[PDB]
Amino acid sequence: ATFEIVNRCSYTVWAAASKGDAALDAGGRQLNSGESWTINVEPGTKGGKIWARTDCYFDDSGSGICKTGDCGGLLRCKRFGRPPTTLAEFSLNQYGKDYIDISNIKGFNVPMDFSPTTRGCRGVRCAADIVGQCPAKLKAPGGGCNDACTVFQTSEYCCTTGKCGPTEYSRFFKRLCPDAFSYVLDKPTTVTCPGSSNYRVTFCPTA
Repeated sequence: ATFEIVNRCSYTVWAAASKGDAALDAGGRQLNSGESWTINVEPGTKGGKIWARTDCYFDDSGSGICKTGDCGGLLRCKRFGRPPTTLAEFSLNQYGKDYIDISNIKGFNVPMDFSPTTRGCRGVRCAADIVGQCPAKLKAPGGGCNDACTVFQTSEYCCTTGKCGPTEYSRFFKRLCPDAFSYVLDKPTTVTCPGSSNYRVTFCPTA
């Protein structure tokens, strides 16, 4: 499947793509403002994620650090990134269908639209200014808006027992972005697409 990743933000981002124990495609690449990078993701990929990283420095071997979404200091991500990270999430060819969503469960760093480029389903978007409006206690000094699990490490925010409810913090993300997951047991905002659709992830789709 192809995913065209487009950076419409006015700042550089380093895109990242992983399924948690492996890179998808090259795993990561710099996108200056306006650049597009098309990756190929193997059919059947389960639990894949794409995100942006901000304020990265890499040396000549692809090693360094990012202020958000850093994946073990690598340019080419093999693992998931450090919160806060707005997440484009997808499982492809799952019994004939693809499933996509956007999640704020690991916080928010960069606004995002995640849409099919082929027929048969709708896209999802969380493009509100969550960093500017971020509650004081969730603000990440490194940049971005942390989820409450990351900040407070309770069973309630982290849904560790499988039995959690919405919270004042989850409701803030859900208020600014109704179409994204705000906590682990949020009412699903997953979209079912035909098996083997292709997609575009656009950072800053409205700024």
